[PDB]
Amino acid sequence: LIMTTEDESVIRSAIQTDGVWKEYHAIMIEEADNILGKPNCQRVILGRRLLEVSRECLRRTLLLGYAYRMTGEVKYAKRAESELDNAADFVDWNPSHFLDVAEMTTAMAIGYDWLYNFISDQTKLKIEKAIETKGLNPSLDSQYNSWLYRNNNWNQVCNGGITLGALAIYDKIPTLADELINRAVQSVKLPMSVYAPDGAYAEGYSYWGYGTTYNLLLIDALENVMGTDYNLSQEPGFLNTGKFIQNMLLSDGKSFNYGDCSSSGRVSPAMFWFANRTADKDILWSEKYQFSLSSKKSIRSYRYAVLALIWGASTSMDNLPKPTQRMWVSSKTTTPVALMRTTWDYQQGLSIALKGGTAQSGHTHLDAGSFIFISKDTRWSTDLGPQDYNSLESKGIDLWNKSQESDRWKVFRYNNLAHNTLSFDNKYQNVNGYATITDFSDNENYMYAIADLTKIYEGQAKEVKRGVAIVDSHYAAVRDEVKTLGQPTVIRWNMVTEAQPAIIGEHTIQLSQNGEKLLLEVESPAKVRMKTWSATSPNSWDAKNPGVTFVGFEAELRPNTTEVLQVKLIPEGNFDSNKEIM
Ligand SMILES: [Mn+2]
Repeated sequence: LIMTTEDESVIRSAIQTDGVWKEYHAIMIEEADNILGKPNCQRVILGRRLLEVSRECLRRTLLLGYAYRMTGEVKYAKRAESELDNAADFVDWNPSHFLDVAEMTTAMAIGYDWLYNFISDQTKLKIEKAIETKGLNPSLDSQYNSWLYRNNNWNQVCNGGITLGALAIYDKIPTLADELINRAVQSVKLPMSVYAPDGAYAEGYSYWGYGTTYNLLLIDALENVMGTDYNLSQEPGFLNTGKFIQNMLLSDGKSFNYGDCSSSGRVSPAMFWFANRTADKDILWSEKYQFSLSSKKSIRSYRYAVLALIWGASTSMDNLPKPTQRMWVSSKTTTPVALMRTTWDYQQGLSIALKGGTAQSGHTHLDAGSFIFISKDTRWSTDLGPQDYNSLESKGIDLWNKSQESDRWKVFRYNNLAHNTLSFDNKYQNVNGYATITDFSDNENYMYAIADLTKIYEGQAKEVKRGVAIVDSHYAAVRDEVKTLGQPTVIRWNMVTEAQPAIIGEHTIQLSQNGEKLLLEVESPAKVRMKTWSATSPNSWDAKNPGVTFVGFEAELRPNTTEVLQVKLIPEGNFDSNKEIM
């Protein structure tokens, strides 16, 4: 009857006092028109996966259906009904890879509910039976539903898709549907526990949308049909996970792209839900900027684009206050992060992101202790990000083994020799160590956080701590306290930069970028060998890294001694001359 996720009341997209929702809507109606001139997806298995067709059917169902619902032009409805009917006759939805079934079921669920009055009786029946026999019933088979007992995002997507389908046809199957809802409400607590206690998401910015979006489809649908979410939104830390994503976009408007994340943010539809339910325009400030930044194509391309309107068109995007909190931290979590800027005006002020963590979780690099330093519009200290699969997975595989000798860590972009952290005698980090944020402060003239990296370097050093600070909102300090073992060891302070480097002294490097300059000043230890390292791999499978250099220094440490490495990254201005306590 139009009940599941965009309720007939929630057609407040109709009001258009807001320039964002106006342009966003027009981007959708344009992409809806483009799918009109496009044939139905065929049933092609791509590497034992149907997932791309299932997302495309969902994406097209969302656009055509949202287009039809807002315009009335049955050219949209006839197109969608031709997609739904074509896919409802797919032999199966590839339960071998149950995400395929989860997203196809969601497509069928939303389409059937949004076009119910238009679609025909043959296609009503056909979708009802398709949902049940190709989606709902395979999920009862233990050959296919082992995600029910996992805490990964497969649990979120599959419990979400299966529930949406069951609710879409609730009146045709009420007691099966009741069993499925109860099962989803209990099983989905497993993935929701990774958000506790602060809303941190271990794998980071670019893996957060997929499972969080389906987690919110599930919550929104239960509220719409059952009138309650069964407290799922109250699971600890989940309501604050928007704030995590809000602060994971740093001052240059790009992501803290640790591990396999990509630096470019996007407009995140799930974000508008959290902004609307925590009554938080600060999320809207950050999302408004991502829209300001995004291209028309990336909004068109994104399979959940329509949800941005559904969840966000309730709030106006004009005159947003400026966010005032300058620091967001989470320590009791898989990948601890400390995220600080001096201002929420993007491309201004300073910002630092620091990360602890462990290499054993998903999509990791050997980057414990790594940081990001942005000044104004310049990310002076960066992270190379991933090298995408199969460009290595042909000759010498297991890019996903996490153990200490894994070939994964032998890829140039993945070990600590290529991130903004330490190494000892060119050795890899301890892949089993775990690090968090032991201390931090919000003091706006001295914002800082400290990470204990002792387990990160267990066989290499008796103790390692690192602090980062933004001093007097003007420059940055990185102070490492290292207690050595029994051997002389050569420590390497690494930093990944896109700036042009010059060694201008015996403990100073000067970097140039964007017409500006930054000083890399080394106050300790007393004697240091300034260095630059080629960011080009000697192995032909490692992607090339143009415009990138590694900068920093080497230092021989004495055994059984407490040594201190200390670096200041000084932008242009009028300041410095300070002390070295921490
Ligand atoms: Mn990395």
